[PDB]
Amino acid sequence: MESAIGEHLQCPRTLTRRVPDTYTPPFPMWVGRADDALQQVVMGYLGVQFRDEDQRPAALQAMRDIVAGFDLPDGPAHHDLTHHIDNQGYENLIVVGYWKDVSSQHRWSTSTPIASWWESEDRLSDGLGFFREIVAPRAEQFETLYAFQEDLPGVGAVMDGISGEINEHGYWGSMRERFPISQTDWMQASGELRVIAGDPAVGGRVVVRGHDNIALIRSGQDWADAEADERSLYLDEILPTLQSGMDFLRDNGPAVGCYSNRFVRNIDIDGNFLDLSYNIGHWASLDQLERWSESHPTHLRIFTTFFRVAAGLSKLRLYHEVSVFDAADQLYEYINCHPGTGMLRDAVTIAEH
Amino acid sequence: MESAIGEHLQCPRTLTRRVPDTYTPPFPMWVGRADDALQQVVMGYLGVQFRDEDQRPAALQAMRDIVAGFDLPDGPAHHDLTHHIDNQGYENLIVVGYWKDVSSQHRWSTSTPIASWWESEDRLSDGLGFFREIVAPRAEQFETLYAFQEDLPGVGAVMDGISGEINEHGYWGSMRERFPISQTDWMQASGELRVIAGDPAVGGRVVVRGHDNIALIRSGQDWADAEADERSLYLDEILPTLQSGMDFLRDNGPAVGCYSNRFVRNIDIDGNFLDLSYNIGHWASLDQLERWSESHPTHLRIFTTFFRVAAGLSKLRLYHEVSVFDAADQLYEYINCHPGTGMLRDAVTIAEH
Ligand code: HEM
Ligand code: HEM
Repeated sequence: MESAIGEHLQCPRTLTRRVPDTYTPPFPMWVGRADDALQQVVMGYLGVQFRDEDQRPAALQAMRDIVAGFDLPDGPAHHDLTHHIDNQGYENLIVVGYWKDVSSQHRWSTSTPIASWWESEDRLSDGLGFFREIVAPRAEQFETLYAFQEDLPGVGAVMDGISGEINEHGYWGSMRERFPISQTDWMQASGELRVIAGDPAVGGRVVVRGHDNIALIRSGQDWADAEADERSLYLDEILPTLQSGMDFLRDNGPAVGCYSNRFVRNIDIDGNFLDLSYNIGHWASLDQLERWSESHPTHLRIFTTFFRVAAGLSKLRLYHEVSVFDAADQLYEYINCHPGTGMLRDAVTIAEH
Repeated sequence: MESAIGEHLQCPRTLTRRVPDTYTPPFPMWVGRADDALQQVVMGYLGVQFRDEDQRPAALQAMRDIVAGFDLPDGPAHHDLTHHIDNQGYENLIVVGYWKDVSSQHRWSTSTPIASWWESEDRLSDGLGFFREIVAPRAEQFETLYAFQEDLPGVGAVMDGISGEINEHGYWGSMRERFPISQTDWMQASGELRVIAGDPAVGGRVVVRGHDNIALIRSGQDWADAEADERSLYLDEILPTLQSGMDFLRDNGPAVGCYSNRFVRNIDIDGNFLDLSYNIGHWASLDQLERWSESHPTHLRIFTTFFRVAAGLSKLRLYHEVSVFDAADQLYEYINCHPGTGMLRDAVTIAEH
């Protein structure tokens, strides 16, 4: 069978898999492929936060501004827009942009129209919350998994195409084995999530730096093309358990090592919901994410259902992308956001270490 | 922390674990310890099978006769007695013996009083079924896991003592990592379970050989010293889900790679039940056992509950031992057993290969 690891990224092993070579997965799954040209991607999550109804027009307008900024030279190759309400009652609009290289994202982010907007004093006077959570995993530092072959969402949309059926899935620990770097590296977490400028308690501008091997999961659900019966199976039998799991991580993050958990719903440019959703989960380690997925009743509750429906699962599209990053490849920046927003919640303030 | 792998069995690695070095288990577990004098053990499961109530006196006498032979020179260091009814409605008395070396067991089975009994014409005329399922894993080819420290049952009883709290548990794949041979060997199954003499369809004497890396699990439950409330917890909450899982493996073996599944209850020399039970499961590969344990609803259910009750578990005793064997280190013998008994069910017949 094909390997999840791109051919050019395969190397002599110092670390090995947990399954013998005779292993065959019990159902088909696929991964994103890209050739040697793709060395490091950028995933830029750009947010707008508000709580009061009277702020919605401005918030939607700001989102429209960000989206228009993407049509400028060196904008992302792909993007999508989502909405969610956090556990503080704040509505969050997030535009996720995907770039195929670090330098293009850097040229874009520092270009006059983009940088002037971000650095403007008007960002403080808007009354809105703004955030940029921008992370840049190397090709060896992310994995993808799709229960379908076409029209790849997220980072798969900027990769070169789709694989054949892959070997490394269907067992706990398979995710890790899909990271090309797992051939040689433990992806061990070290360091702390640190505030390097500002104070979450004061609001205004706050800058948080990530630590080595924070993991980010985007795990998605797409029921936009499902027929009535499959819609009901997802909405009545799968979603409740997924929602329970997302609520848990959202409200018990520090206990399990989840710095931030968002369960978001895709929207159009005007804020109308689309029938796609995903988790955006930032984790203190890859192994903590492994521990939760393989042992918590919620994900286990969630998980067997897929194994049952996989055979006939007909139009529901499920997938995830998981990434790890060097400390230097993560930037989490906040303007006038509540102190529980994203990486503000668990970050250690200038005195807390 | 202490390793599950005995000091003398630790070697330069070629295969690695699936957790980073910083891993710490969420609750304490312990393992059997033995020094380099324990190179290879023999596990001998000796059975008497019957269905008609009128056969019970003769069956119990047979079991007593077998146990008496255990008291002879080179008899096993430890033994215990169990009863179960199989899915064909036959009652099975099984005495399991553990020897600390291969040569003692061979000397025992070739000794006249033992050899003349097994080769006797009385075995065919008795009307009872008899079996011998004898396997001999090296110290590197079995692992133990105990949720307690005192009074080890099964193979732990022939080992030297108990370890401290061990690192290698609390995650899927931890069983594999407790096998000392996992430092170097995949324990990949090859070959087939095969009849080398006789025919299961006709009864009489049938002899079956195993293949490379057949796995044997003994997973046990001991509630003898639990007080009323904790007894209720096991009998009302844990046991029904355990029973469900055992029924599944008993009746759906071929589909999951389980050659034989028995859920047995300990008995005294007279046939009276004791408050201890275990699974005896023979599997086509260690990895098939891994897959079932980490994915099947029933095991995932009881897994759930142990993690929640582990902090307050006081008298309930849960453990397992799992072994893998070289092809040559197994022998499965049957006299007048029904054709679904143990290895008889899935063995390739002489007319088939
Ligand atoms: C209701 C939607 C979901 C379903 C049906 C589901 C089901 C599954 C299935 C079947 C697998 C095994 C994939 C394979 O290798 O074949 C898996 C793996 C995984 N899931 Fe989910 N999942 C869902 C949502 C999520 C979410 C929101 C998270 C966020 C924490 C998550 C985290 C994980 C992780 C980290 C793995 C990797 C397990 C490993 O290989 O070690 N899942 N999920
Ligand atoms: C009262 C009954 C049982 C309970 C409460 C239970 C619970 C658990 C728990 C909590 C673990 C993880 C242990 C650790 O590493 O800390 C485990 C592992 C395991 N159990 Fe059970 N179990 C039971 C019976 C059984 C039976 C009858 C089987 C036979 C198929 C079985 C097969 C396994 C296997 C193969 C593992 C190793 C998983 C791995 O490390 O890859 N269990 N069980």
